[PDB]
Amino acid sequence: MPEAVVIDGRAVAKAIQKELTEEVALLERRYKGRRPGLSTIICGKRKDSQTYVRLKRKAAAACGFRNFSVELPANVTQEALEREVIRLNEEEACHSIVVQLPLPPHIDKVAALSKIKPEKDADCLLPVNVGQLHIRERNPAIVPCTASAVMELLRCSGVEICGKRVVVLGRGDIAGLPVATLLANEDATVTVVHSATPLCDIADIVRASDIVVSAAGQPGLVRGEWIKLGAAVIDVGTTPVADPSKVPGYRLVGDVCFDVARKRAAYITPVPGGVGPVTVSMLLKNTLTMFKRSVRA
Amino acid sequence: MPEAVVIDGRAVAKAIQKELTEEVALLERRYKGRRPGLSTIICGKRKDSQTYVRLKRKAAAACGFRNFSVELPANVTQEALEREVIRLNEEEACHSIVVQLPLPPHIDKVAALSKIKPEKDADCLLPVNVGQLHIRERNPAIVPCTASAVMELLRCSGVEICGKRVVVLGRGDIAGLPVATLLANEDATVTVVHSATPLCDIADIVRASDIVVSAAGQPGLVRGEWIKLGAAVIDVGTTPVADPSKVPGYRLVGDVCFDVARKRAAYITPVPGGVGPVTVSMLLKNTLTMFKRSVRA
Ligand SMILES: NC(=O)c1ccc[n+]([C@@H]2O[C@H](COP(=O)([O-])OP(=O)(O)OC[C@H]3O[C@@H](n4cnc5c(N)ncnc54)[C@H](OP(=O)(O)O)[C@@H]3O)[C@@H](O)[C@H]2O)c1
Ligand SMILES: Nc1nc(N)c(NC(=O)Nc2ccc(C(=O)N[C@@H](CCC(=O)O)C(=O)O)cc2)c(=O)[nH]1
Ligand SMILES: Nc1nc(N)c(NC(=O)Nc2ccc(C(=O)N[C@@H](CCC(=O)O)C(=O)O)cc2)c(=O)[nH]1
Repeated sequence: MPEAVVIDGRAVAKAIQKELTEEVALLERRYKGRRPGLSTIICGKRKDSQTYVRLKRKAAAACGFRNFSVELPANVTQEALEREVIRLNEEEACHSIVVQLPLPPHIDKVAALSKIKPEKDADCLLPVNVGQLHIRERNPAIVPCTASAVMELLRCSGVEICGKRVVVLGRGDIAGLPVATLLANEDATVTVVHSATPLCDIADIVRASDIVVSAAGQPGLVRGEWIKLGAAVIDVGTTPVADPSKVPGYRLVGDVCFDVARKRAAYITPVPGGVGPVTVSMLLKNTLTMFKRSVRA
Repeated sequence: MPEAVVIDGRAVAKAIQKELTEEVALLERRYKGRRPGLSTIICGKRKDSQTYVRLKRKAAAACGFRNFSVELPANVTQEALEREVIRLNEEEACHSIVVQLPLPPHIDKVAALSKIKPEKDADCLLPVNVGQLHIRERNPAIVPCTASAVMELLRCSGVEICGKRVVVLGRGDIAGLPVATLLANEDATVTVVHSATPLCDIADIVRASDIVVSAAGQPGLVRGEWIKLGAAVIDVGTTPVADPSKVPGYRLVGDVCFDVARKRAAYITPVPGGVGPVTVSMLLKNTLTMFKRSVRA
């Protein structure tokens, strides 16, 4: 029987990173010695955050980037965190700064993020940068990495977006929020819903949607039987779920009931191995774009 | 024979303005003469635009503000427009700048608005200020005027928003776009319809909606029959429709088929007399907030 095409995010990331690597080796030869510099700051020891930072550094290193890795304690003072951001602002060879979220509760997140120099805001977390996405008459320099990865996976699918009904579940600053904007810019009719939105409404909305982007962080939220036949389903959820057989005691589970959804969708992405690897690749893309902009002098 | 409550925008707007007037009076004593300065720039002679700026200036004067009224010709060049904006950026006595839309078609709207100094952006049109709107944990200073007026009227009516089904028709930068953002921050289920949405889908979406906010500028777009029994209906449409009995040769007509919708809805706004007057009030509120920020220096 027909079933959804499972889009392989690892292969998509691989191809992107192959092209980035060759681009860097060319640029270095053109700009005697220069190369993109990525900074990642992690506070505390959440195992999932540790994993994602390690993967970013590893990818960056593989593509010929330089890494500026910072690790701070759960304890970190507002001042110590901001001083570290500022240090990276003045480092010429650092073109991107990533502050891995979530931050510890006691930190003022907005304050701290606001210290990042706009030209180095690789996550597109700053108002001056996120406030650009809605301008369709201009193409924005930076787009948040997760949102960007979703759009890249839709591009890979090749599904039409204009005139289509889209549901985005969740409204996270680097995922749900920016992606709804980017989908509407492509002339989709976008509905936004939340994990705790009444289920009867979510079901009704998903049933009518040509494209599903789930970024609510709630495993099994999107029932397979709600999926409209031939829909494209992009699963951004990456929620830790207890599994004593795995290295950190949990597995990552997506928002979508994939086993049922794959029988109805035209396209679907798996978790792990879908949006996540491409999210890392988009950070490297933003960073190379920022590198090139700064080198135009 | 039972019917919607018709929300009285003029009365809301007057309540807000009596508050602003007191506030200005005390600040003028505190800061020995200083007062909020509002500049309104109009290009050309659209009768509706002329009316709206005249109402803004009149309300500003009544609340004790200083007006910087600028009139430019319909054939104003991009440079002369931007030069005027720049002049107002450098004027210490000016705290808010409004560039009345729509601009003449030869004018690049985005480039022109981009010259406004961020702290004087009265309409909250610039990326740095659009970019703060989602930040709930802070209370931003500047709020888009039409959008905040819509929220104000909903609040006045006691209407629930969190978890309700909301449809916004239109996505223009003055009305549709920010309205949708503000309603989404309330964790409403928000669908945005626009010109690429097929009409049949519009009808279905409106029928399922607890709150309808129409900012398309198309008279008669929202059929009364589509309105869910008990819904709240906010008409942001203000289209000039020919009527030679009226002073400018036109009357203002809303997006909503009001006479039919009034029999089904629980709350509705009239056009005129609804969102319009409150939009003006919210401009003055912004302007007073921007003044207060400015004089902390
Ligand atoms: N001109 C004035 O003096 C003035 C000033 C303020 C407010 N208003 C009123 O408030 C409204 C706000 O609009 P705006 O000034 O922010 O910009 P605008 O360009 O008038 O916005 C119109 C929006 O409605 C959409 N739309 C238009 N016709 C439609 C239809 N038949 N079906 C579905 N969607 C439709 C457009 O879609 P696309 O994005 O696909 O084009 C656009 O997003 C105006 O339409 C007007 O009635 C008027
Ligand atoms: N500042 C900032 N904070 C954030 N929290 C994010 N999210 C942010 O990095 N997410 C993310 C999610 C998944 C993966 C990933 O590659 N996951 C692998 C598997 C992970 C694993 O091995 O457990 C996969 O899904 O295939 C990488 C990054 C971000 O992009 N920027
Ligand atoms: N930059 C910019 N451009 C814009 N086009 C707007 N909109 C922008 O001023 N709208 C507006 C709409 C209605 C009224 C208003 O008071 N209308 C009266 C009718 C007045 C009359 O026609 O006599 C009413 O609805 O009751 C005032 C302002 C704006 O806020 N900023």
